Amino acid sequence: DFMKNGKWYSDRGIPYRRGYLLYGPPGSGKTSFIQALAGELDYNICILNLSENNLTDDRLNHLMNNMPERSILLLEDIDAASVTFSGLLNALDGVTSSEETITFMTTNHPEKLDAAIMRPGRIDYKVFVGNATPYQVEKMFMKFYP
Amino acid sequence: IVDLEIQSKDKSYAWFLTWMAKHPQRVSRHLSVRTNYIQHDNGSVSTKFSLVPGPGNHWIRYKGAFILIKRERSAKMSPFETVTLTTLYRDKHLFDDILNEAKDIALKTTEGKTVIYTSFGPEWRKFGQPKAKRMLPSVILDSGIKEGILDDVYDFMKNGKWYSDRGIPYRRGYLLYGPPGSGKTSFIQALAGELDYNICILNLSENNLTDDRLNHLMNNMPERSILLLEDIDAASVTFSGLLNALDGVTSSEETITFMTTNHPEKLDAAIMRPGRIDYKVFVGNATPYQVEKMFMKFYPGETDICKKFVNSVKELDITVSTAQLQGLFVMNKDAPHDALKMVSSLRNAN
Amino acid sequence: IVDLEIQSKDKSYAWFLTWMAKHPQRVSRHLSVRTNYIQHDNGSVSTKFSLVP
Ligand SMILES: Nc1ncnc2c1ncn2[C@@H]1O[C@H](COP(=O)(O)OP(=O)(O)OP(O)(O)=S)[C@@H](O)[C@H]1O
Ligand SMILES: Nc1ncnc2c1ncn2[C@@H]1O[C@H](COP(=O)(O)OP(=O)(O)OP(O)(O)=S)[C@@H](O)[C@H]1O
Repeated sequence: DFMKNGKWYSDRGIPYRRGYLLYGPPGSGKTSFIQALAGELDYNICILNLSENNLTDDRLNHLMNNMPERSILLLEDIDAASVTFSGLLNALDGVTSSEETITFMTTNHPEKLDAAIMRPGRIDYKVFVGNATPYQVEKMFMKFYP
Repeated sequence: IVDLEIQSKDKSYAWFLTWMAKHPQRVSRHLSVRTNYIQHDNGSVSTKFSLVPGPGNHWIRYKGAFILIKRERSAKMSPFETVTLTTLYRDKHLFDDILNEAKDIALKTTEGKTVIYTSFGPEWRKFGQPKAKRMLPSVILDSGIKEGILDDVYDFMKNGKWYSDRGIPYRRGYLLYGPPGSGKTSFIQALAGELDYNICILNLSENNLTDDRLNHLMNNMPERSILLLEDIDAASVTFSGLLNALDGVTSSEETITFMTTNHPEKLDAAIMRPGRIDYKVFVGNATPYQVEKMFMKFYPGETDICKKFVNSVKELDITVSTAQLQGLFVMNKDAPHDALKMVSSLRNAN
Repeated sequence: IVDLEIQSKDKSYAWFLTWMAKHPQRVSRHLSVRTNYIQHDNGSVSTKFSLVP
């Protein structure tokens, strides 16, 4: 729906940018699902590590603005947080924020994240990739033992 | 018998390069390649290229004048490093003409857009391609806030000499404090687009920033621009240096600055002085007026459905933000009934 | 038969540059460009330039 409705965002003056969050326990299939969705859309993942010390706010903004086309931004363990909190917030949703980009975030400790980062404008969709459930167990068994 | 000119690292430099590139009488003896992806809307996407001229000697027959051009880099280059352009001919009465045509090409691109400038050392530069204007009616705020701010800004811009005659610095500062996702920065964008000004975003938490660099940046801003300080409560810059820069001897003139916070309580009294922050506005959470007008914006014509939606929102008794409403309407795109059904989703936050 | 002088990074340096710039007998064989915005008060605003030597 987001990818198809391109002009609809512009006609109503919204930034054509969306962000997804997949929070859950470890080994729940989060990053695997990121890989699979990127493959399904034929997009290229642009992994980014914010805990990188040499990273700076200007470098961050340039990187998120000069991404290769047909790509998905990935921020594994966004709860880890030279980058600044305000700089990150403005980069995700702000004047310097880019356009026509999809970003995916993952955590095991969503409680650490504040309210501003979890704003709908920055994290539009949030999903709980929880532990295994009987449906998941059954379907995994069929996958491995058809 | 011949005359020449040099320029490097200047506003006209890129304008000049674009003007040379488009020109059909180019006799470029050295070429380059610029690869780019072409998007055929949602129909398809493919990759293409453009043979930008390379460094070396190039001839142009500009309306009866055989002009030679020379592009060369410094010893090295992608950190900033000087690149210069030269142009050779006897008569200069076509020189300014070429420069004006390059200006026109530059103006064409920045027609319905708002340029954004960023701080890189003691001077600014454009950040990325320009973005389309965020028209003010798209920005839904509480009653009278937008009108009051616009009236204040127009009064300030128009009354230029009045400040000087009475010995006041012709500089004004606005503050928009409120919860996240309340439309602050969106309103900044919209006002900048309405005035046709260019935002010069500045991050003070930047460690490499210094007081002298700060003063130079706020004094060498491009004209017809608005300074923006997102999250001024974040605070190598010094408190006294910032205070003097905003309102002090070294402070510039004929500038408009906008500040935003979610924690105005952190700010001290001196920074909130009227001379530095003349106007302060509370961009609070959504109110029934804002909810209604947002619904009309996203679902025009749906009046009764709006009435039921606002009644349900009131009955929910939640401190819903404007961005939450935008997200809900985006989920239920062109589906007012679905938005009414999912109205209960706003209550949850985690 | 001829005499000379040097100066660099001095109070008179910029003063000297301005004096050379205004002078009408300049035979400047090398030129530059200085772009600046001209404000016609509140009536209008436009961008112009000056070919500094
Ligand atoms: N839902 C799932 N579907 C398929 N394979 C899964 C799933 N969950 C776990 N796995 C397998 O177990 C591995 C661990 O899960 P991952 O998705 O790699 O990590 P994750 O904990 O889900 O998220 P992060 O970002 O790695 S903490 C995967 O690489 C798969 O081999
Ligand atoms: N009053 C509003 N009018 C229009 N759109 C709004 C409004 N409030 C929120 N939005 C939407 O939700 C997003 C979040 O609001 P923003 O204005 O970007 O952030 P803000 O929290 O208001 O201020 P900062 O500086 O980002 S903390 C906007 O980009 C719009 O898409």
